[PDB]
Amino acid sequence: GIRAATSQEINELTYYTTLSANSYCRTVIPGATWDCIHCDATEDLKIIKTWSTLIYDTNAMVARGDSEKTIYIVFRGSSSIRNWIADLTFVPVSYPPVSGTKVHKGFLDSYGEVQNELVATVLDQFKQYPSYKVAVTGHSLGGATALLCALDLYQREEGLSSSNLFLYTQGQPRVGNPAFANYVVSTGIPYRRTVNERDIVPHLPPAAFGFLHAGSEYWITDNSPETVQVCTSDLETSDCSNSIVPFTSVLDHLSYFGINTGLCS
Repeated sequence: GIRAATSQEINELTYYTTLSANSYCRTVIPGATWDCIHCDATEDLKIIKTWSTLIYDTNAMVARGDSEKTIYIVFRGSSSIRNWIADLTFVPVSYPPVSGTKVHKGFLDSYGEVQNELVATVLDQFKQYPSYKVAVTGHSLGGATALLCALDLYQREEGLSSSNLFLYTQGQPRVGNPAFANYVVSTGIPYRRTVNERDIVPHLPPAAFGFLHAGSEYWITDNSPETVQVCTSDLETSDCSNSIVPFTSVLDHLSYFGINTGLCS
């Protein structure tokens, strides 16, 4: 390219895713460880470281592984887531590195813160380781951161690259633118891314514114088994896732594969 993846790849991726887832947881972161559951796977690884931161917171870581090786880184893412896514825113720125580218710122710131430390650680580781690878991764935111871281690483460069580194892532867313892516691719690294498926874261932112893315892618678618686817490429595319758218777822996010892522668971 596308393818597927493988297985491985797936495984790886798952592982890564786881780681892323683981881271877241716391323990691981931171714691760281591983513980947881898953862781284981890773554981092983180681860781190282971681961271957381414060311101932104961122967381992461690283680881490583070884074985594987690787290283790783992671891242985571946131915591818471848902818321973151728811718230876231873116721113863118630128870145830185590169230139142109751118891325956114926140892432860157976261890463830155851691880175540194881481890277450183890584590187350281790587360185230680280197070888290883690284890876890265983461997832979300983681992835873105892771991517840135890776780138840174690569750149730184160291070493790382691509290869190793890787890345992965897962878812893532885217861151840136394209340118850145490319750158891343370139670097390459690888890456992967893843896413788961648906996810938513890846886618863121837216495419438319611118931113884218790258890486690759893966896616897953488925678971079972598972598946894845892847695419590859890297860057972114469419294819795957884216495718568916718118538708877417847230848951897826967281877781891846299955695982848871863021928571851891």
